[PDB]
Amino acid sequence: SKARVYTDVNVVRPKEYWDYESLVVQWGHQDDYEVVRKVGRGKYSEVFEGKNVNTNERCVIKILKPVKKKKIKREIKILQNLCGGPNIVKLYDIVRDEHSKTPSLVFEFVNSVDFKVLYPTLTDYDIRYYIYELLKALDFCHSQGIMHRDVKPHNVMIDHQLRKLRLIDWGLAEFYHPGKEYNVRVASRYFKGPELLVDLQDYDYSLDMWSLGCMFAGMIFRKEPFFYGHDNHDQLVKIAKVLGTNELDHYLNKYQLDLDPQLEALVGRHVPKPWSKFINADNQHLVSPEAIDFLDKLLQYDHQDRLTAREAMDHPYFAQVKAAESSRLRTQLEH
Ligand code: NA
Ligand code: NA
Repeated sequence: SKARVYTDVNVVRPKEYWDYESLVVQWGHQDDYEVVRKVGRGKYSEVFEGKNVNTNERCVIKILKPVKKKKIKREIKILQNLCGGPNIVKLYDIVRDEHSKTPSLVFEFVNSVDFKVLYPTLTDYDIRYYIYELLKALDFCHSQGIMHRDVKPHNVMIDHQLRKLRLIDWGLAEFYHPGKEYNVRVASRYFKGPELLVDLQDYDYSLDMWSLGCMFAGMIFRKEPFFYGHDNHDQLVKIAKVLGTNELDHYLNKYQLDLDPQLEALVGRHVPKPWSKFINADNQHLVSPEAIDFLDKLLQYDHQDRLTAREAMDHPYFAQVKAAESSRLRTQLEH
């Protein structure tokens, strides 16, 4: 399998762009920063609000847990390559402790909450707006040869007053090289695409579009997580109970994959459950025929069949939000 969009970005670009294992990290000065307040704990890092001790400027300090140097260099290189792109978090500095050599990443202060915190106070219009903003981040990173590989509500930070979205936590992101077999142990279970669950290792940017579809289904149907499996096998079972097993058979045959016998027995046989069966009185204000059609075009087993980020932005569901962006950009271009 190879990506059908942005296929050769890292073939055309030289090794200095994507060869993160060779990066010579330009460390800043740890003494410039001080932790102020803990913000969150995660599997690979702890996040704090911090300050520059020289200027009192606020920042976010992400203290990385012990991991291989290659993974740290990867995140740094990706953040450096994407810095300044639309709706991508901005890396400001990289420092490490004098004695332990533990690295920290220093980011702009984001002044935001994650997408889930916002769910209860968002309307249909706000969902269309913020999903479009997330699509802009994904189209940009994909266009720069990078897959995020961990799209989920906690990695989408929103400053709701400024109507500003940022895609954060690039620690699982990778460069896309056509032909490369990647580790399938990425993303978070409920957002893993079927490629990760059937051991299709030569996946691409389209993984992020599955993850986005899972987020979108959870939002519009008020069912979080939408696919709630109890392990990686059961995650495929939950998907198959909705998409059905006929299309799973087609996918496996197309990519010359054989389900593990245990997984085959767990998945069994299932007819599809139409999207309309998830509508109820409590979520109907967020659902429309356009929303269902958009979702259906994201949640396809075959990664090549899914909408790309740019194709998603052109879907009728976003027609008004796209038009508003186009008009704004026009006036700024005339200015
Ligand atoms: Na994760
Ligand atoms: Na297909």
